[PDB]
Amino acid sequence: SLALSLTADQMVSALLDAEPPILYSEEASMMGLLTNLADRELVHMINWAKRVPGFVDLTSHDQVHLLECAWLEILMIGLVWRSMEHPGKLLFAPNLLLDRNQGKCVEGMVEIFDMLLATSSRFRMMNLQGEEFVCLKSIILLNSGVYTFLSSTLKSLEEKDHIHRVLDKITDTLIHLMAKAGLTLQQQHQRLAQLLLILSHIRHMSNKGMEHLYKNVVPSYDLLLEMLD
Amino acid sequence: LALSLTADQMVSALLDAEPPILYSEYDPTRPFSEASMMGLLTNLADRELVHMINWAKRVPGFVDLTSHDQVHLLECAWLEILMIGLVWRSMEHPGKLLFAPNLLLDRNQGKCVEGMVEIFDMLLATSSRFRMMNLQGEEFVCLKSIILLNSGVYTFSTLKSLEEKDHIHRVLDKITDTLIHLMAKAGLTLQQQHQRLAQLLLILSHIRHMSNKGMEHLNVVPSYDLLLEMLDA
Ligand SMILES: COc1ccc(N(C2CCCCC2)S(=O)(=O)[C@@H]2C[C@@H]3O[C@H]2C(c2ccc(O)cc2)=C3c2ccc(O)cc2)cc1
Ligand SMILES: COc1ccc(N(C2CCCCC2)S(=O)(=O)[C@H]2C[C@H]3O[C@@H]2C(c2ccc(O)cc2)=C3c2ccc(O)cc2)cc1
Repeated sequence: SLALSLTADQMVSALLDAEPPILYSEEASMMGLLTNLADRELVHMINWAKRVPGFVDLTSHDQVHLLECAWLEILMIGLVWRSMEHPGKLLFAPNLLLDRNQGKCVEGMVEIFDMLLATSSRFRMMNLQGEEFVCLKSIILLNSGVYTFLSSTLKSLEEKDHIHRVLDKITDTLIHLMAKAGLTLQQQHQRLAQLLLILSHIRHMSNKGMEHLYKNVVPSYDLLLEMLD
Repeated sequence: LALSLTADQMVSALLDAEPPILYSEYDPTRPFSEASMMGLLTNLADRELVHMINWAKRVPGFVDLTSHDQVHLLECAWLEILMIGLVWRSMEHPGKLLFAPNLLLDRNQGKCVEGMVEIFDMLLATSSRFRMMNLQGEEFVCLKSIILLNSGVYTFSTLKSLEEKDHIHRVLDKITDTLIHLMAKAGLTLQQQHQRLAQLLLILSHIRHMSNKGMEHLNVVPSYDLLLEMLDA
């Protein structure tokens, strides 16, 4: 796999080049816009995923399982990244900048906004860099579904092992970026841990988003398979 | 004085704080019903929770927090903590979950209690991963402490609130240093050290997922008052 031969700088360059554009917005009127926005973002996400080194080496079925598991987390991490320089607010799009009080417009929707704002403030706290962000987003794509592959074929074992090797490459990339920026080794491993522990909170926000939502709108396995073909 | 500890002092503190293995209620009616399996698991969890509170109060830095913040961390983390304990106990029992020395369940017993079998499968996958990584006890206790301090930290506008979180993050940093020191003394290169750190911390995202799905399918949940009372005593 070409992915495993990449240096840290080449991994970063690939991921930065794959970044989707920032899209614009075009009770049920709030969901209306958010749903229309997310629907358009999903098409770009599929095409971004195909450009994450290592992803297309997987079978189509495994590519869809990973996207099925990660898509809301990926949308949320993008939102939190967009929102860092707007404290107390969430920039869903350049023309859709929302404060806490506009969260309440939907029943259980403020709990999630508060958690999203706390994630943006954490990123701001830590001075998260764009090169670190793209690494974290690709970690979400590969990691979130890797522990729920249902098969036990030789192929499934080889797919899981490939995913973990690619994840190790991204870990190496994160450490290299920190080393280049002048962090000591102790600081390097401390910051890596801080960044990966935030992914647990992003999993949590995604899960709660789903729980509240369970308005047919969660992309199915078959939809993702069609979009990825 | 948690931030003054060294790695060995941190490891020893955590090792020394481990709670005991508890048994399931003896000689239940077998085969189980849905209600009786849930009853056994609830009774075991309720007894484990008391010992979890004692353990938490011995995690370096935990008791420096206010009582409110201590309860908040426990409310967020308790199921994850129980589950990582289960996964650890089950490592040497492939295909089965050792809920207690006298309660070892296979997959078909997960299929009791409707939808429970999904979390069963997820829990066995985690135990298999730990076995494949050959997770060491000293690493397990570090990971369980991270769950306690991490799971609730992001869901606390005051100076004190800000001091509280900074303290939690500095302790989390010391525990990260401890994990690296343990991997370093075991002979892993720098690259292997950071890669293994990452692999372990990413599994915690899966434990979070399993904990969330448990509640969703699911009161039996420990209340804020219950947790607070236990902490003050
Ligand atoms: C379809 O499964 C979903 C799961 C959760 C949510 N949610 C809410 C929970 C309570 C009930 C209303 C929705 S939620 O709050 O967890 C979710 C986060 C934010 O609000 C939401 C929303 C969204 C809305 C509609 C949609 O079809 C896709 C995403 C968002 C969004 C959209 C674009 C983006 O780039 C980043 C975030 C929305 C959709
Ligand atoms: C047989 O294979 C399994 C058994 C139980 C589960 N689970 C779910 C519970 C119902 C809805 C969906 C399933 S689960 O993994 O979410 C977890 C909850 C339930 O099972 C586990 C469990 C437990 C885990 C570790 C312990 O050391 C002690 C107890 C139980 C428990 C019951 C009542 C409580 O007050 C607290 C916990 C998963 C797999």
